[PDB]
Amino acid sequence: NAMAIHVGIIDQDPVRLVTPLLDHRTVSRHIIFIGDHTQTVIYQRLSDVLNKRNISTDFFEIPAGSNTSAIKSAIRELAETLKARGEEVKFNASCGLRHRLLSAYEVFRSYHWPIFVVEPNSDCLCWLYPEGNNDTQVQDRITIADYLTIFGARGEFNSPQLDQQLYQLGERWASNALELGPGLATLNYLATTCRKEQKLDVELSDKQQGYRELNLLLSDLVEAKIASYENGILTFINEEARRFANGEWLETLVHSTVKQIQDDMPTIQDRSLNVQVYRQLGEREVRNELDVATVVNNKLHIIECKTKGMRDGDDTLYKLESLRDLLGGLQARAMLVSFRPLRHNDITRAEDLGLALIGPDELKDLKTHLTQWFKAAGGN
Ligand SMILES: [Mg+2]
Repeated sequence: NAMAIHVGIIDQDPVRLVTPLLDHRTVSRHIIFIGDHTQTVIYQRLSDVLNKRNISTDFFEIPAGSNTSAIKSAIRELAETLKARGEEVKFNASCGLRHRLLSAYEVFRSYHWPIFVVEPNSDCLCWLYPEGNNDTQVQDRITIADYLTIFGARGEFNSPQLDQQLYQLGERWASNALELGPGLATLNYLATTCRKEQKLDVELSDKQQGYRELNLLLSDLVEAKIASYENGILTFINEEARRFANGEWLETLVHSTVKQIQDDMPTIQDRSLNVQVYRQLGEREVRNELDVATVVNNKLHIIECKTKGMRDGDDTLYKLESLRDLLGGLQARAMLVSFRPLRHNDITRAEDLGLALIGPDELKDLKTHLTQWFKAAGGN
């Protein structure tokens, strides 16, 4: 209980030093992170997440050079103080540069303290010493919010009859996506006119009033009781209905589908819609939005939804991959869900970058393709 502690080596992706302490089966409620002076900030972030849970933390600084007899010396001093107290040390060897990792391993192994690693792909906690201990699957407890904090960012986060109408409307549009293509573009332009004018009504031109697919859409809005359409005037009942017709329908559907899959897939441990993400650089800031964000098997999964086509020096896929890396580190995964067809360029490019895709053809199987993507996270 009180004497049980973890020791871990900070690196640039230290999530696997936190997830063992969040697992309800772990006795230890204290960890000492070993790092160099420039990793104080990573320490502070790690501590924000763990301290929230009343898990306590300390930072023990090794010298920053590559001299390993000096590292082993610093760590043996630490070990000897821990040994003198009767601390029941467990060494989490999941993280850290290999020179520091193996120096700490030598020291801790000589004290006969248990040593384990979370294999990042399987998420299994594996006992390196003593091999007799039983490996377990790390529980899935960390949130998106915690994930962002760890990686130096901060997120800002967010009926029943309305929700179901918005859900079923999305299903219809997703499953007839190619049929509805052009019409949803015109609806997007109409919703955008309302947005720019700050109103919920818009008069259609006579040409717009004769468009076949648009009219299919207008009458869906009407049946769903989220707009009225009378004498060429389209009125949304509210801003959320206007945003929905503007194109937020697809991310709403994806969020709603993830929530359905999660009822039977406990590895999906967190989910959110339109997370605002902030990162400070001195006085400056970079702001991003995550259309649907999840954590699954302790790995951050981001889904970008597009309802318009990709340009043409397009940045969508380079940017998505870049967010993935920077917000969830090496195990993070990302998907683009696209209402419009994807050019082969962008397909080949998504493959090159390791980004998953769901296009219009597969939108009628959204729930299955999403399940498959989430199963591939492991953890079951
Ligand atoms: Mg290394």
